[PDB]
Amino acid sequence: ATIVALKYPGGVVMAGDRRSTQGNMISGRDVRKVYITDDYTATGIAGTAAVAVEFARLYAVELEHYEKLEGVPLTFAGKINRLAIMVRGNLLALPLLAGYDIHASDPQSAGRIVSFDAAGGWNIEEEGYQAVGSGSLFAKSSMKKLYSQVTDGDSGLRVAVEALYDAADDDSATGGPDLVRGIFPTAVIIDADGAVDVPESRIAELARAIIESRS
Amino acid sequence: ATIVALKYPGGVVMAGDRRSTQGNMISGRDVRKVYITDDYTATGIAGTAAVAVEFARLYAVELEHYEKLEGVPLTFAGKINRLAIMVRGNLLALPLLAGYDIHASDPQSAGRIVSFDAAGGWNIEEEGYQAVGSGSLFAKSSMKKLYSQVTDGDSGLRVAVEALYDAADDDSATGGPDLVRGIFPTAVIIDADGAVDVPESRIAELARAIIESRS
Amino acid sequence: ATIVALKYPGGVVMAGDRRSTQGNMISGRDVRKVYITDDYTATGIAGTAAVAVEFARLYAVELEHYEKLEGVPLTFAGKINRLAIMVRGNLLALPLLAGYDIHASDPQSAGRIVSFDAAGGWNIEEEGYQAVGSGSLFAKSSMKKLYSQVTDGDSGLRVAVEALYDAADDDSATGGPDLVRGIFPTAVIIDADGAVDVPESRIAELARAIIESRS
Amino acid sequence: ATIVALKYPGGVVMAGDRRSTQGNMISGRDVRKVYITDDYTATGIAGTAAVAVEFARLYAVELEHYEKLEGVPLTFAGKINRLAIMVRGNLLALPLLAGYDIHASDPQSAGRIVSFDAAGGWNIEEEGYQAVGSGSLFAKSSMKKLYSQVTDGDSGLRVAVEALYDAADDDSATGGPDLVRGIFPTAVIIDADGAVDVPESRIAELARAIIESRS
Amino acid sequence: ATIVALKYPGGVVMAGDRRSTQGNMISGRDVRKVYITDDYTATGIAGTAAVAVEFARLYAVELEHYEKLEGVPLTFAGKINRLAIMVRGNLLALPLLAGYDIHASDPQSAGRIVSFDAAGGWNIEEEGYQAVGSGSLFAKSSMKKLYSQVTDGDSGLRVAVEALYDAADDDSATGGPDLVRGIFPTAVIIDADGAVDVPESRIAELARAIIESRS
Amino acid sequence: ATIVALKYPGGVVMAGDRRSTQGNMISGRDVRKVYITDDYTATGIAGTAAVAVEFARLYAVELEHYEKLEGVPLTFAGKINRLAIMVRGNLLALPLLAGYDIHASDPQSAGRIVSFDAAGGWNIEEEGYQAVGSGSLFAKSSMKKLYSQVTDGDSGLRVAVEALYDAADDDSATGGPDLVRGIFPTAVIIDADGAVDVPESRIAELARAIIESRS
Amino acid sequence: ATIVALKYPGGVVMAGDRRSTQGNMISGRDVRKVYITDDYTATGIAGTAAVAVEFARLYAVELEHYEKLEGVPLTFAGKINRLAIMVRGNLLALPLLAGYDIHASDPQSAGRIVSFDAAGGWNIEEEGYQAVGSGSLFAKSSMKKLYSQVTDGDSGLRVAVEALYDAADDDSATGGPDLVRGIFPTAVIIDADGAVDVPESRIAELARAIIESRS
Amino acid sequence: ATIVALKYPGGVVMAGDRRSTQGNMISGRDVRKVYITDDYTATGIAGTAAVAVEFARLYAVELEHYEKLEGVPLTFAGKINRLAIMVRGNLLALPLLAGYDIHASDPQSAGRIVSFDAAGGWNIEEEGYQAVGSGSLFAKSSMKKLYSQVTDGDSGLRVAVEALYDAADDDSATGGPDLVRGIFPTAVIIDADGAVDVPESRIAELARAIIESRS
Amino acid sequence: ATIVALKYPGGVVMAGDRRSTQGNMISGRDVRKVYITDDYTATGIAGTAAVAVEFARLYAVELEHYEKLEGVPLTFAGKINRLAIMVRGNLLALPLLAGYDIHASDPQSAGRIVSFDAAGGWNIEEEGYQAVGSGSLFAKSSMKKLYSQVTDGDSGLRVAVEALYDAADDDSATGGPDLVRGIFPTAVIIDADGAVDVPESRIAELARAIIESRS
Repeated sequence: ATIVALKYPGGVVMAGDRRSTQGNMISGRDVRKVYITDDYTATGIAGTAAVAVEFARLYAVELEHYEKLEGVPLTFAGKINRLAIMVRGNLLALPLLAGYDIHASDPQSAGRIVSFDAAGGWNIEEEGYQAVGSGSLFAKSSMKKLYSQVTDGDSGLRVAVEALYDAADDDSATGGPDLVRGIFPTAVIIDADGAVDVPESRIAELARAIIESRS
Repeated sequence: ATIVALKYPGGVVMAGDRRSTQGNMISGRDVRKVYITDDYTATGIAGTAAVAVEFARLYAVELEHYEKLEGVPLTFAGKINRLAIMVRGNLLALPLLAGYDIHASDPQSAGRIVSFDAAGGWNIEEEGYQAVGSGSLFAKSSMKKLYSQVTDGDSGLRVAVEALYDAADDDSATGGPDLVRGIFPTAVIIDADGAVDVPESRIAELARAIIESRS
Repeated sequence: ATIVALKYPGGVVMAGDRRSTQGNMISGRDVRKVYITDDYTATGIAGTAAVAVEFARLYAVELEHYEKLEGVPLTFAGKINRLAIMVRGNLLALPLLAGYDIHASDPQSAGRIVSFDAAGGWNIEEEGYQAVGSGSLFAKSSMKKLYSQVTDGDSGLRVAVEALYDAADDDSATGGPDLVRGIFPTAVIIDADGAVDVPESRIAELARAIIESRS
Repeated sequence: ATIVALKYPGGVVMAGDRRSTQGNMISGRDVRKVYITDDYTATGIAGTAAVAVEFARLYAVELEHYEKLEGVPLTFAGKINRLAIMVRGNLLALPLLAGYDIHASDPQSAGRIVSFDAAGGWNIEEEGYQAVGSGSLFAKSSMKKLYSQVTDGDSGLRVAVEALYDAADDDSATGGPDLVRGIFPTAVIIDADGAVDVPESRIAELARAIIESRS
Repeated sequence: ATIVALKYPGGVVMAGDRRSTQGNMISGRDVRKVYITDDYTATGIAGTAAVAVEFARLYAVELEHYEKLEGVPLTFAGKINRLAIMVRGNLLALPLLAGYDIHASDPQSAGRIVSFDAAGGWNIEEEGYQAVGSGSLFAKSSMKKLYSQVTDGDSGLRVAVEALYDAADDDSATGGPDLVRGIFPTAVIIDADGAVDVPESRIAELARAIIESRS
Repeated sequence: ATIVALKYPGGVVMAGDRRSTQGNMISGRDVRKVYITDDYTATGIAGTAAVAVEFARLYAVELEHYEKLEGVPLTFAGKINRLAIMVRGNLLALPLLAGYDIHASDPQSAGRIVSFDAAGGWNIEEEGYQAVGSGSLFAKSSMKKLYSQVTDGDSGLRVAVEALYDAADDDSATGGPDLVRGIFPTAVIIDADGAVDVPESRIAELARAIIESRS
Repeated sequence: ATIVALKYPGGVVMAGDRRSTQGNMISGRDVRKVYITDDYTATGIAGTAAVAVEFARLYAVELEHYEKLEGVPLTFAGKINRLAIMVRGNLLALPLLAGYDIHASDPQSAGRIVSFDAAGGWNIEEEGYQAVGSGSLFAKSSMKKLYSQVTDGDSGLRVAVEALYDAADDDSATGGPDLVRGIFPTAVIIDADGAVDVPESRIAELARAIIESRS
Repeated sequence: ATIVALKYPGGVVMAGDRRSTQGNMISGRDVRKVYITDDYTATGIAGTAAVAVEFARLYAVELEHYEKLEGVPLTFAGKINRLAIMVRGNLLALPLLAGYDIHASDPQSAGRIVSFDAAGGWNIEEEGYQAVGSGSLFAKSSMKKLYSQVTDGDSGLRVAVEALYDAADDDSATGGPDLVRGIFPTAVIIDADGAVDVPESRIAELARAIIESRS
Repeated sequence: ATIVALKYPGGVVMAGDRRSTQGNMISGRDVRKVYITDDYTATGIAGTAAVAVEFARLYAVELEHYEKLEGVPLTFAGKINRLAIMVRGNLLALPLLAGYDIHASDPQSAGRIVSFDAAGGWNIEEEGYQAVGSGSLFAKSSMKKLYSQVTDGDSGLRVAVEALYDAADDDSATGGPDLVRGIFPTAVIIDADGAVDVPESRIAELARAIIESRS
């Protein structure tokens, strides 16, 4: 499994693969690993569907509990602090966080990426892209060369899909586009208007274009 | 990796995949695992290309040494005896042997399949098909249902390619047809006229037909 | 032991074998491993009769306690949540859940199958069939080829019995139809009218027909 | 696997099952475990076909080497001595030996059964029957009650087949009569005229009669 | 030690041996291992006299406590549930339970046998006989052949004594009839009129008849 | 197993039991553990029949080789020296040696008993009796009280049989007189005229008399 | 150390040795190991004086506490139950209990002997004698032959002293009569009139007579 | 350390870094890891200078010994066979081989790359580029995107230097261009005219251009 | 076991006990542990009779071999050198050596005692007495007080017997005078006329006198 997040002017994009395996045997085919936990925040865990969905549900419940109790949503700094408490208490796969900062001075530079290390410490990415999972190295090396082509949301989505394809090309634990069954990776786009899921047809067309170009 | 061999009236077919990995990382893309070691005998080892090619070279050298020394090729019973000595001396992956018995009373029932267990003991298959490797179980379960359709060499080749596809569908260590790079599994057909390699275009067309049917 | 569940238009079917062993010695001959725990829900545990019956009794008591306390039966989403709490608390063999969703928009697509992994996480099957136990791989590989013939309840029952037969054919820990003692596998069918046990004579006739066809 | 040998007036009978497994998975279906190594001697090893056939071949070669060198066949006492040397050198499964003593004073009491323990020591049976393998206990307990019915070769063969059936009934590693595939146990009868293999039709009829009686 | 229980029309019988040893040395000669814990229920533990008598005393105290508190004896289903709680709490040798169901629809089919596995799970026997202990296998194999002769209480008692004799014949940890000291196995018969101990003279005569027949 | 040897005026007697077991299961019923290896010497090994018979054969071959080479039998001191070399080379059960010294000054005090310890050192008994095996302690304690009644060969034989009975009474690994099958212990008597085997009828009558007296 | 207790008509006797050692070095010379804990009950522990005296003191305090609280002495069945609770709580050497049952129907058969195994379970002796300690086997084997001579208290005392002498003769950890220092074993006799200590002169005379007879 | 080799039309290029470390401490600054061992063959070992230089010297001595003995240089197939013998004998770091095949039918497709796995098996690269060492993954991922720009020797050299820079950017064990000390990576170019070392000024200019472009 | 040697004017005396045990059980009663290996030399090993007698035989054979080869007996210095070679080669119990030096300048000071440590090094005693074995400490402490009374051979013998008695009084592994069986310790006296064994009656009288004095 591999989850990739990269920043573009005016927002941030997130995507993940759809494969879960027990060693050398394929366990699932349409595993969803990216979820929307808030109006301006999405999370992703590289692992089984159950762990990721439980983590997303717990984070959403915590955020909504604070929101209902105090009547105001938490600041982005406070959102990261609560997430790290949950990660430390659990310990395991580590989560990836991407969101939008609506209180930032510059709207064009408001997208954020947060990563947690093995020890549970959180770091804020400054290179504009981050990948986690087994194929994280290949995806990051691909984004290193492909990040110069990102200028808007569509370019960022294309680059993320290409990074996922490159990661799946070199890792057997990551699944590539399934053009026989029709199962493509899921993506989430967060901007000033909020976090929205990308429709499967645009994902499908981008994957088909990348596959045709690679031939 | 998975190597499948099945018997058809008047001969026998053998095929193998083209993937080698170090755990979760793909190492090779066009690995050849089936070789022709005699005029009426082919062998296959599920593993790296180097081990398989060295084993095939050693077996061919031994057979040719006996042939040149005594002026007559060994009997099929004597060929199996020498192979088991080589397997026992080495110990590891285990080989698969398929050949044609030209001294058999019935030419239509002359194809043979030989398998070696972990302890090194050899067994002669009587069910008409055999598969070895990590995806051997899935391939054998597929041939269990698909063996009723085998009536000639082409039907056997189609069934073998379908078995390889089914094995690759459930195992991440076995590679399926590569329709982007153009790398398809290798096959060997042995009949009364001798062992011959199958051209890559017929392999390609059968793989394409199977993929289209599966969609 | 092997428990197989597959979906058909308008419902879902579940079946299991009748063998329990201590290693290489047969312990029981008429072990029941599928139980009805609710009007629209059945469960199955691959193991001894005592563990399965205790699990079914506990689940039924929990469901009935909530039903009597709140006056309304739990939703299907809430039923899975309570079951996962019980599985996590115990840890062991893992359960298989099949039920009918009466609140679904499409009645023809209301059957559900739920599986729990080793870590205790629950997953909802989307491929239409699922098998658990020691012979799960063979049963799943058989259903992979036989699922195209399922169009109603009787077809699904035939396919499930054939899958159980194929699983018992390759595994020594799973028992096949006993035509001398008269012990055949047990099956449960859940539809819009509720969960009902299948009579032993229809099971017997289907097993006899399959055995005759295999000869 | 289980090999049973019992004495009848004027000879001795030997039989074995046709199942080989790797733990809980069935490996073979028509494994032969009883072989004729001399004109008045047969042997049987509970295990894989390769080990048993190699042991029989080695024993036959040794016996024939002595026979050709000295011009006279070895005495029965000398045959056991050479066999124990081979067993000790190897060490593992242990062999079972049955033969006819043509130099005995009483022709009716000439059948012999020899067993080797774990330490490699040989013992001559005096209770008239002996069983080795995983299901040896059940077979011996069955022969304990069924030995009173043995009065000739046919009665002994029936009792041996019934003992094999009883052993397979309680052990999952021993295979019973296959009335679908048509694979029945192999038997060898040794008398004053020499050791002969029993035809498969008489085996089949006895198995069918026993199965019908058990119903 | 070995405890055997078998069902006959209108009741059930239970018997056990009278030997306790510390490895290869005999410790006791007249150990009693079967006790009456209720008007329609008896239990037996294969082990030392102290453990069995303490278990029987505890079970009787629990049953009588419930009987005095609620004024009505427990149902047979409730009696098994309380016994399993005691077995689980202790963990060891495992108990054997035999009793009469006075609320059953058919009086002739009211005898019950309950067995507990190593994990502590309880199972209800359906084959009509059950044996526990070190010589359980031999006793069960003997009852397999001798169960066709059971038609009343006396026939069942004879078959149970013969099973105990056969178990003691092959196991050194089980004691046979002592015709020098005069110590014979103890038996308990439960019918519609209640559980009663069998007098030692009928046990003695049956043992003497069996010994004479075996000579 | 237990082997007992005691001295009487003018000779020495030796006897052993007829039981061999693998732990708690009886392996043999008529095991012979005492053999005659010379005209004035017998040996006995507590263990399986194969080890004892091989040891006796080797000792006899060594003695006969020296006798044929030098033309004169070895002295009793030289016989013990060669036996200790064989015991040390092997290392295991330890042997017991009893013989007659024809060169002794006093014919009435010529019987000898030799015992080997765990370290392999040999000792000459001076208390007049010695027992080896698992039940050696009970047999020796019985002979301690019963040695005052030995005045000739028949008295010594009776005392030896009684010692064997007492040893079997307290040890489960030693077999007592079998009055159903008719298997009684074997005995050897060595005097000035040589070593002779005792007929089974005198053994049988002495065992029957002892059993009757014990009742 | 060895403690021996045997029953005679109308009572019971108990005796023990006077040696305590730390391995191969003698620690004490006049250790007392038998104590009177009640009017009709005595106990003995094979070990150091401190442990035995503390155990006797605790048992006496418990018995007297119940006697003073309820005004009536405990029944013999209740006395054993309290003792087993003390033994189980401690866990070690195991105690030996001998007493008189004044409520028994037959006064001549009122003596009782109770033994505790390693697991802490109590057993009531029925063979009339029991010995515990390191030399228990020799003492029991001696009493086996010497029990036929017991007809009154004096005969039982003589037999007990002889058993102690025989146990000390074969065990280095048990001390025999000291005719230089004047230290002889201690004995306790319990009858209908109560438990009384035997004077040292009668012990001394019996030991001297036994020693003279043995010479 | 990282060694990269890639093929261009009419030849092949090889390059390596100049860093050797003991864990986290830098050991060397100008380590040479690529050597010319023949007129048409160069080798490279990722490790210390001593091991690489000894390996190159041994390979050159072996090749020259065969050349002088037989008067003709070895074929490319024979050169690989001798190298694998040396690798197997040593076992450790694994070598990388690049050379020119002058007997190939197509001069433009004559460059060869050979890699040895951990087990010592040799493989011939078909993807046109190969990298070994600690930073091999990053270098290979960089060449994956940069291989489309290779059309001649200079383009291949630029791509190799860029791959080395990318590998050093992500790995702390690989050294990048030293613009203060003046130490740049070493490169070897093999073509139809033979293997030649690249001058340090062209390496320096390419490194400077890449660094300027990256800024 | 304990062996004591002490010097008196004009010679030296040596004595040892007659007990051999396996832990807490007595093995022998008349074990001899002191032997005469030369005309002026005796040795003693604390252990089993077999080891001591074999050591004495080997030493005597070596001494006699040198004596016959060279025609002159070895010097006392050369005798110790050969003994140490034998001790070192064996490695275990350690020997004690006592002898007479006939070439000494002072005949009254010619007795010698040699001791070997655990490492095998030999030392010559200068305190006039030495004891080895388990009870060596007690014997040495007794001789420390009793050495002032030694003035001739008889006084030394009395002191040695008293030391043995004191050693046996405190150690359970050493046997004291047996006044019932008549087994007393063995002693050897070496003087100018040679080494001679002490008759058993003088040993007996000295032991009786010591025992009477101790009372």
